[PDB]
Amino acid sequence: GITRSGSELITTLKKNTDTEPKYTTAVLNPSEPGTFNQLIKEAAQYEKYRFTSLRFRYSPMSPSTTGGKVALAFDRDAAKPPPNDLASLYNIEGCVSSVPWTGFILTVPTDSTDRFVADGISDPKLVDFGKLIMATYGQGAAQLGEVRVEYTVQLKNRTGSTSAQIGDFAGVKDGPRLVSWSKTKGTAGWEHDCHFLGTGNFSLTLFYEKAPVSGLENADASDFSVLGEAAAGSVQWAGVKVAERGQGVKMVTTEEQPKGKWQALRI
Amino acid sequence: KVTRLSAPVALAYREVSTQPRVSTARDGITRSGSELITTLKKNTDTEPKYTTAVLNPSEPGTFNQLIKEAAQYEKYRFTSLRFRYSPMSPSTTGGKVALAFDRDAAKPPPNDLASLYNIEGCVSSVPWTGFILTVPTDSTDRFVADGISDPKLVDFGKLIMATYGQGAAQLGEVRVEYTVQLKNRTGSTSAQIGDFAGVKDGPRLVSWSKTKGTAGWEHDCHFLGTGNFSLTLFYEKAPVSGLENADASDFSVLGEAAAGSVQWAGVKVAERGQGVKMVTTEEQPKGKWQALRI
Amino acid sequence: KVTRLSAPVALAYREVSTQPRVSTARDGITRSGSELITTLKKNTDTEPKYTTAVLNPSEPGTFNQLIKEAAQYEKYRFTSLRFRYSPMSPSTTGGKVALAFDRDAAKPPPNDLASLYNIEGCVSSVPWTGFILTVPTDSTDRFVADGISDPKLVDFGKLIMATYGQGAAQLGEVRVEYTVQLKNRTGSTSAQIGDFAGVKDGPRLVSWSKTKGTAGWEHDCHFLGTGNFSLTLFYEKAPVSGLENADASDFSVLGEAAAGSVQWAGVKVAERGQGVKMVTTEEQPKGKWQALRI
Repeated sequence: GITRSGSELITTLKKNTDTEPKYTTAVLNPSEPGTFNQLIKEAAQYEKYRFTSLRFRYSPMSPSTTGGKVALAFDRDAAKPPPNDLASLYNIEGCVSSVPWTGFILTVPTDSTDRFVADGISDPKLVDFGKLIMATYGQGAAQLGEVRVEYTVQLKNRTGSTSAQIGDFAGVKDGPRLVSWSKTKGTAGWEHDCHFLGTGNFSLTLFYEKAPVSGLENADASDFSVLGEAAAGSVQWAGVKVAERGQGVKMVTTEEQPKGKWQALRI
Repeated sequence: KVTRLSAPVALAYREVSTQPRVSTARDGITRSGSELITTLKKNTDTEPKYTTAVLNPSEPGTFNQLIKEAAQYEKYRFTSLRFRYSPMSPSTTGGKVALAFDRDAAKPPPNDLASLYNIEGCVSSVPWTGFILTVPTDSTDRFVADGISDPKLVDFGKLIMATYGQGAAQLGEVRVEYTVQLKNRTGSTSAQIGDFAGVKDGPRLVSWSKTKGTAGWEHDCHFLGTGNFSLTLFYEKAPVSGLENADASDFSVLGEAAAGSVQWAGVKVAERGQGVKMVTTEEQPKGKWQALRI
Repeated sequence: KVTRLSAPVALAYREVSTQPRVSTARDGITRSGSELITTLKKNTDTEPKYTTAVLNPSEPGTFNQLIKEAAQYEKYRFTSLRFRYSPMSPSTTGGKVALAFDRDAAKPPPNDLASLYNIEGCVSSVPWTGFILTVPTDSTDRFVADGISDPKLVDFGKLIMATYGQGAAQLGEVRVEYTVQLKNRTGSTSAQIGDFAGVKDGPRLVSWSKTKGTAGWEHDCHFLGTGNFSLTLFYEKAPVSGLENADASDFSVLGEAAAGSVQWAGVKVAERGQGVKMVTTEEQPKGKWQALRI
């Protein structure tokens, strides 16, 4: 084995001037960028880990003239519906929400079993502890604060590999059959779907034939870079910068599914 | 007290996650609190406004984690139980957050304060601070509700909480510090199944409600027990209505009407015997139902 | 042994009425036997004939008084358990009363003796005497059936009993001397409610059976757990049939057919996964049901 130590800043939160919290539950595993954009680059050479240190601080950068709460407590079982309701939240360890005008920390009893990261899929339970959570309920106005993850990991067994990703459609069917980060659904009335399952800035590159409707548009997205035609048989490219998990981008070509091909590298 | 005081802009607390503790045979088991009973919500108005919540080993609207170990017993205790206004909202907000229990856990809250401010409990404070509440608990082997009954011989009394203010916020939260005694070994429950057979009915497997009808068919769908429930049930000629309610707590119907369908609701009662009803003709035969407590 | 022996005309015993005993938290409770598992009935024939009865904390056909305190736990023990042939029938009658358990509590009894007389247990004797039976019990935290499963990973194995004779009588009776360990605090059960919604179904509240169908509508009504149960359920277009059964134990149907009715049955299974079925058309939508273990 090798090791590490934290320094990440896992997404924020945003007002809530409402009477029911509202959660951003973020998942924890050596490779889940939506929780590690700087360490998901050294787990492409190993498989298994540790944790020995990891805590989340509500940095505190917003005056007191604002208030409410900012729940923040982890639940091993990093996967299952957040509740819907507080008490529900306020009953699951973690413990610790405080107001937004102060500086709090959060800590987690970490174990000691040689768990494996996801070069997929699996089951969200045998591969990673559990997701994190964060709610905040208030009404007085502000852009609360930010947090990270204080940690120290153990990456046993020397491996090495990974990426995102080339995924072609075959007139009858498709083809994602070589590491993901996006799911490509379509919404009928052809207008389509071009998605994510992972989080970070990417380098798209791809797909083609009948350069129709459009292409490479985007919606719940981060920066876009398209240097293509349209193509009616062309080539294309873009750089995303996402937001929280699952942000989407899309084309526009007819009616019913066959096309060409693509490849999505993470970067 | 004297001189110096710091009413901070902000004050706040940090509560955790109560993990539970328990005893031999002697003729009983036990417990300890950790629940968080609903909140409150502003009140930027000049008259309080109450959420009165009922107390009994099985009334989820006051225990979502202990109403799962009273399906094997019947009778209890209390030895410890207090409610804290956790305090998670700055001082730039204010008013009051009344909070005092009344044995007689069932009867109209008043309408007015003084009325409230005259019934022990005592203790409201402002929303920017952390307060606690405590209750003189007795010592009689009382029974939980595998129904219905009477809201008085089966459970101490409901709790209350008001808050009157106008400066803006989502005040705080509370729970129930407790330690119970669950004698007599029993075991059973859920949401009770009771079918009507065209000639007659059928409640013949543990209660909490009595189903009377008032002629001019408009009907009756009742309780003998007290707490939050999970209804689930009954059907055939989906008539008139169904699942309406009157002296009731929250209702949840996710059915048709049905003229042959299926249905569901969650109650949150008030004091003993609150009622809900259908509407289907004239003279009694129907279908079936099952009422689990929860 | 030697010389003298008195095979009395009559011998008989006098058993009472076992009142029960129990332990802290540590992570478990306990028990002790006193049940009387079905008898046997003549056999004035030359090939035994078996009543094989299955063993698991919840399989009433082997526990009618303890299948009421496993609706709050899941896992067990055994530390003590033996079956006695009480002896209440004169010697003017005779034959044998085989009686020996086989861990692998599920598999066809044979057909033949030697077959039986080759599987431990050991111990049959004549009907005019008082015998006992005992079992080497293990030590693995096994789970009871809130269903179905597999009859092997959830319970040791069924018991057996044969008797072959011809001289006339109503032999005797037996029970199960035991002491159990019920770890992990759970709590729930009954007979599981699982509805089909025209588009889909609904098993979404604790199992013991999987409901598959075999095309050519003739259908499927199954198990994942093992013991005697209390069915109760489902309905609308009372077609084909209903509640038939095949790899099953005793059936009790007190329904119509129904074309919109109501129904009920008591199973007594065999080893894991035995099946029962209806008969209604072609392609899946129906009504609803609930399967309590008992």
